[PDB]
Amino acid sequence: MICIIMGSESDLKIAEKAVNILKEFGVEFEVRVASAHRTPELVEEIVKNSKADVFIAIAGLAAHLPGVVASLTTKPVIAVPVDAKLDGLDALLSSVQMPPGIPVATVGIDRGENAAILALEILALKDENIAKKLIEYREKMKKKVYASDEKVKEMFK
Amino acid sequence: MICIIMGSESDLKIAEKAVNILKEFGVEFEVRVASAHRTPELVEEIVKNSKADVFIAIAGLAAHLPGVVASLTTKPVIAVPVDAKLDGLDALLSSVQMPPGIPVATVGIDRGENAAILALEILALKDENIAKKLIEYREKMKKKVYASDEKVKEMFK
Amino acid sequence: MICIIMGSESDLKIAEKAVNILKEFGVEFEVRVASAHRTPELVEEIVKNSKADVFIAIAGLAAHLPGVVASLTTKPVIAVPVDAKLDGLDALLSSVQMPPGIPVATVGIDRGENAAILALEILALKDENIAKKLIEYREKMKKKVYASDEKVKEMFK
Amino acid sequence: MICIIMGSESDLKIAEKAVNILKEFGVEFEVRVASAHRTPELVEEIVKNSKADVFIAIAGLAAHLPGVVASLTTKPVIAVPVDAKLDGLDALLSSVQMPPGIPVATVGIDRGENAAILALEILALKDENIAKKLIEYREKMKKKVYASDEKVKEMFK
Amino acid sequence: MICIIMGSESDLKIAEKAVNILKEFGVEFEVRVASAHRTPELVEEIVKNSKADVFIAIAGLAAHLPGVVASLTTKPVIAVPVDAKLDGLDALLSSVQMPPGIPVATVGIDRGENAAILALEILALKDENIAKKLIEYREKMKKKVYASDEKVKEMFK
Amino acid sequence: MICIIMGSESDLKIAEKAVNILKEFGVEFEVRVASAHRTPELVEEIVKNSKADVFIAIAGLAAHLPGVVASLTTKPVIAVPVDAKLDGLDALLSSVQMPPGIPVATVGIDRGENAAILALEILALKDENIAKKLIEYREKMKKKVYASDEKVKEMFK
Amino acid sequence: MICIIMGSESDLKIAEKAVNILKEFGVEFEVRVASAHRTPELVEEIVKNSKADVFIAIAGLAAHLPGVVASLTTKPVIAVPVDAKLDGLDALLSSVQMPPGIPVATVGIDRGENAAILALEILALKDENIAKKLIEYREKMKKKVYASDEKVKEMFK
Amino acid sequence: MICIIMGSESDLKIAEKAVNILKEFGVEFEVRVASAHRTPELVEEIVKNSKADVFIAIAGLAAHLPGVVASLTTKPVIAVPVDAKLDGLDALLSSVQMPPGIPVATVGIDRGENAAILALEILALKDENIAKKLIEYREKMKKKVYASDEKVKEMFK
Repeated sequence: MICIIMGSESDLKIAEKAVNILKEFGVEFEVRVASAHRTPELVEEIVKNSKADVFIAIAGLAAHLPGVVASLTTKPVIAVPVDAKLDGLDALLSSVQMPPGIPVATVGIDRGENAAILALEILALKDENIAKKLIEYREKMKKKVYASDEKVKEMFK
Repeated sequence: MICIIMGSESDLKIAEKAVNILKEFGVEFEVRVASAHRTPELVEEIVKNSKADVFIAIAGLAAHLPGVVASLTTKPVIAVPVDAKLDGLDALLSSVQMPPGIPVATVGIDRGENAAILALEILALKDENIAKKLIEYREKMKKKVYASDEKVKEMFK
Repeated sequence: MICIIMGSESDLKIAEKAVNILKEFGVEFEVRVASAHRTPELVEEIVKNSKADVFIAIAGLAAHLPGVVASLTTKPVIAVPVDAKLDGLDALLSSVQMPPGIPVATVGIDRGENAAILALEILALKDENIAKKLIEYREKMKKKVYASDEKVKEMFK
Repeated sequence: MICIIMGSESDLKIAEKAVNILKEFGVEFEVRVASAHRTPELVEEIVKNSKADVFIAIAGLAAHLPGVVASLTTKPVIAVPVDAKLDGLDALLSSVQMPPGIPVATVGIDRGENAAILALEILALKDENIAKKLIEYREKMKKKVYASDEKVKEMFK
Repeated sequence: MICIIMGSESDLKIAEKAVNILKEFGVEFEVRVASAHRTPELVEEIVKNSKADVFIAIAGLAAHLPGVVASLTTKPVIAVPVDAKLDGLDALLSSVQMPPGIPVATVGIDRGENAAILALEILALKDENIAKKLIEYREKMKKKVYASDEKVKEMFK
Repeated sequence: MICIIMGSESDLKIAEKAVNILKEFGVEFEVRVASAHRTPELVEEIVKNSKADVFIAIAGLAAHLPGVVASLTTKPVIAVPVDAKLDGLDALLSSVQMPPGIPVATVGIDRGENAAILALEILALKDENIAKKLIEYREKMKKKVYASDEKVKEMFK
Repeated sequence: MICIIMGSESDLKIAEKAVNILKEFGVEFEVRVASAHRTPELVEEIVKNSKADVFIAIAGLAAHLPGVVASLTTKPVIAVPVDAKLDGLDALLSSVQMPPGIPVATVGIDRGENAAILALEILALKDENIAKKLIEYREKMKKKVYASDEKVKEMFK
Repeated sequence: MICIIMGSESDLKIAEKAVNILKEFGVEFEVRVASAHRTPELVEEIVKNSKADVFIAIAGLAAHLPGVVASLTTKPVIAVPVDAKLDGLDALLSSVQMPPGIPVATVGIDRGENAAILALEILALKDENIAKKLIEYREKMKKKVYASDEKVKEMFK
């Protein structure tokens, strides 16, 4: 089980990048909306009662959701910085620069897909079905690259 | 009453800048240490039971203390970004870029003194003794500037 | 009474975010346009004769309005950095990095709404009607978040 | 098993922060030095034959080690940006901004301790002994904070 | 022979800027697509067997292609940072800040044309036909500038 | 006489901002196009033979025109950084950070109008007709501000 | 006459760089200390009654002195950003990014010497004795460079 | 032949990093000092008469030396940004962001060693003795890495 928490409905586009990946691997997950600032009790309640092995927090601006989620559990918390101002430099450092003792796994700005893959790599350590799918997923990717090469090769001759 | 909360004992130097100002104006205040990440329940407990009209939160790195304090009260929360990495650019945006609805008054990096003055200006709206002291404080400052001018004037002639 | 001063008519969009909030709380306020550079005497005149307990200064670029307003009064001065160039990094530091003795409460870039809320939180210390409205305002916000959660919950099942 | 790889012996100080944490939890680990640029075959060889469930890559400058390690395994790869120039802004984005499909869990600059904790949180999903230790570790941390509060409380009275 | 390698088909626009220059000088070249992260074996294979005297690597984000290409050959490797996020500041430092011993010639962001010219200047050291064309190319450029001057001169009179 | 030099015809929009100001003050000026990189001999020739008391150089990217112009004369050289990449941060520092001995007066990015005004303020020191016009120009500006205030005043009542 | 105004006695080191240059050219000047924030009436008074043809304002942090000085006169105002925080990026943009109509000539951070030279180049337009000295000053500089070349030439042979 | 040009004697430390590399490969080279701003005629004269196949320009601040050198020759010009202010961000973009047609090969800040290696890789295309030495140089480097690994391996057991 993977729990995806959006600090705002504005993070839906990035959150769906994650969901579409999780749906392709056939894994269980939940998608929630909860503000660390506006509804601290909803976040707390979602986290403390979740059965998720991995949390994916998605927020922009002075993104404090990832940090708040991590302070409520010892499960791995992945943060996805969303660019809503200053081209994502706010949400990036606001979530990556956590203090000693309470870490947060940070991925690139708007990288919901990489957040889902990271979460699957963590689960794959216990679920061999997921590990196998990860290897196949990489193969699929090499193949798209070969196809790009083949196509471009026919371009400027 | 003014409540000063440090996210870490590393913020003491900046926190004392604030205290020394509050001591010169003869006003009531409290100085506490509480981590938004490590001890969310201590922060919550300090804020929800404080009698302070103004909160001064001082933290560095991915400073989330100011934000967490503001989400627990409707009283004015002043944040003081502390430079512990990336010359304070982290704690700055992490506290200033709050989301709509839950604001935080931000002052310059390591500006504990300006945080105390801002807090006094807020109290002065209800305490005429403080308002008077603020005006006198400004006069004192102009005088130090005149003295600098007088001194420099005698320098390169 | 709250006094909103725009350094330019270009700041109207951000200034209206503030006004709409003040109108919802039913509080007195004034909206003015005055340049710190082009009309220093109008700014001076507006500030020195205002009956406002809180000043909200809104300017972009090398925003010096907040600083100039604060140097003319001991009342709390809230600055709203407007992004007109360099994605608001100019107006941000130009108003937040004030020197010791003359502080300015800074909120996020284009955050006129947060500027109005901050101003109300200050007034609420003396006006219980405003304090009550602030608490209700927060409740309203939690409710919009719950509604977002409920809606998103029905999305990917 | 956790595999720590340093791109340079210059990363030892940060690498030891990690080791000291792993030693306190009594977990198996390896510490290696391998350059992604100078010895790509050593990195490849270390990764492809490691029995580690989690990789911790530590490099500075145009840090490409984390990325190269992640491209060689599907196991979680944690990157620790080291500040050797431009106050760590190079190694930060160079490792965090990975492309879709090949993610890297990034922690703060020089945060070797947070890298080890993150790795343990991942292992804890399969090792209950580690999960228990994580909870105890957090308790220990709250206690240091309470002690800081108690101490500071006796300071300005 | 010059070998142009794109880390992604998204770099085609910038890659064509290079090709169009190489086509005007009548020199041999190859255009390939290969990901340093997704297909490390294709990159390795392309580089180790290329007969190119100069390599032009074009990638965005945490661009690691230039670095990986340079670690596989002693031939000059020119990197072209592509702006796909953070206005190209990622790919810039990620390729320019190489470590001692394995250098990479970096040109401006999206400067595929300057990458091709740089490559020709290198070849010109051995091919006098190219050296001559470079001098003629510069003359052509001065002429476009004179024409701009002549045109603008007739503008505001 | 004022000499405006554009490093590229791409700087025309910003250059016209300057011209329109100079035309309103009725002063003599020249508008030229010359590249510091592509046509160093045209720049040299224009500068060494100009009768201008003030030079206005307008260039973007790694703007070296201002610097090159200043190294060819002892007359005041005003630089106007043009944002063509990295939101003007390149051309800004590339022209402002001159080395001791050869200064360049720098104005804001794309501020051709401020460049013309600065040039007129310099000429006004010798031409009383220009000095008078500068004072009138400022009056005109205060008046536009008063009109903005009057208009906005009628807005939210 | 040239008027140098320091916003703080902390700017003395940079201010002396300017004075030493002015003393070598044998020109009249004044050195003053006046805060735009703390003593707006002293700044106003100094500027409105100065007989200076050129003003050199030196301030750090959210440097507003240059802007305030320029709003009080039509004489050329040169700003010298002082690095007291964020390596001078605050004072730089805070003074360079002036709004249309009220320009400020900006030189590099801590470049008091370049500020004095710029001021002399302006005066030289009316004082031929200064113009001559500027040309001689440049000759002296070329000579120090030749001497560096001669010395280095004997170094690695 | 390789020509190293320093814009200032302040660049000696970085320039020697280059020389020491060139001395180890036993190749011909010259070390000169010439300012693009202060002595444009010395730079011009050095470049136009040099027999060097590769130019290495080393300058800090608003580094314009690399650009000026490249505008005087069609030979490859390598720039080494020197950090003398703003941690090298000035000299970096000032030399890397060249305009179309006149490229400059840029290496990391203070990377004189990488500048020399890049220059040798260019010469190696015509000198097989240098090509061979480059391959040996890389072997030597792998060996230092293996030695670091061996040493660290014995450290925490």
